[PDB]
Amino acid sequence: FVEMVDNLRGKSGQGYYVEMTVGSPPQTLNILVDTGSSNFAVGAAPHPFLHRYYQRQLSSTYRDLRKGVYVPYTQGKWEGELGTDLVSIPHGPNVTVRANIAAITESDKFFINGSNWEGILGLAYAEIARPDDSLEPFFDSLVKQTHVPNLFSLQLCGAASVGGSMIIGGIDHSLYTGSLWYTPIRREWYYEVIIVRVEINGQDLKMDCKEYNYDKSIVDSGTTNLRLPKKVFEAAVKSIKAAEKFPDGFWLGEQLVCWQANIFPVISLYLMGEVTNQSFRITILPQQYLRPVCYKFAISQSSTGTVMGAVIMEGFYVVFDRARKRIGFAVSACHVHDEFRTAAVEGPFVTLDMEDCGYN
Ligand SMILES: CN1C(=O)C[C@@](C)(CCc2ccccc2)N=C1N
Repeated sequence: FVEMVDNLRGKSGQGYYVEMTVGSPPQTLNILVDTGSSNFAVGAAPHPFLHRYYQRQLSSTYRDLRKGVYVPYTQGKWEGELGTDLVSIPHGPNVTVRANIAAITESDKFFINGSNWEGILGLAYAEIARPDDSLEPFFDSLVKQTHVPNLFSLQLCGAASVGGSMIIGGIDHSLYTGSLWYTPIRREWYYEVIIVRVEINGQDLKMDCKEYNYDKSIVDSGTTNLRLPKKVFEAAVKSIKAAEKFPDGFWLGEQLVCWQANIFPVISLYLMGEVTNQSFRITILPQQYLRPVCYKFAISQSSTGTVMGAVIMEGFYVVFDRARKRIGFAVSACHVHDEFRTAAVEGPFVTLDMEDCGYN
């Protein structure tokens, strides 16, 4: 799939985007790749931060759905008008599908000033689509209208500019080393998974595993940080500082920390495996959670559950195997390492009562 290799670009902190075309004749747009939502939504009016925007009036294949959507978040919000149109991915499979598109007509704290993308491709499931689950997500339309196999994979490489690969409909073995290990998608809404154990520096947190997934744990290409429930976060900071100059605000991501150009440990998440009582672990390095910015501590707290963002994903090739309701992780070919260590994916381990780790 050398076709699709290196089809992702971006800037540090501003997400990964893929080029797409919309409409007839095709309009080129850069589109944020987001496994944490399910709407395909594109700027459709000259907001001054945008390099480009969807112009429905130019498209002979546009169809108005005559319904608007209001989409607020914790930070920003956007509003738009729903329609369908023909959509392609030039450095993707060789097909053209009719898909839902939200023409964004008004937004606040959503688009990034200085960024080079103009829309968002929500790759998760219909259940969290707005305004509701009848609004078929793009990838569902893609698979339903073509012979493209029902899976995609992401290699996020993070270098100011970043690159990566989104292999649509398959897997490229050049993008990873060692073996793929799979964890069950617990429910098709977000890409939800279950953390059964957490280690730092090899020693374990010894918390009720339910604390790792309150009230969910997801895989999200649209988040930068590893985001942990507060309880989990504090223990992780304790263990990590243990492995100095520790201003409290820094851990709270309230301030920045500057060193000059090992006292930080590896971090292992054990994920629910495919077989009863079997799990595996993925291990990241400080090079994943210390983000060159004066590095920012890229582990943060949340109230939405655990989120495995780019801090987790830049260490791994991640396979979103929707056909088999599962997500695979393998050591990424592009991840940043030493001559001493690497990120790791290892198994099998024996972990009992894994179902109990899921909040409900
Ligand atoms: C974490 N997350 C959101 O808060 C909602 C969205 C839709 C925001 C995507 C976004 C927007 C601007 C910059 C980065 C990511 N997707 C997410 N995955």
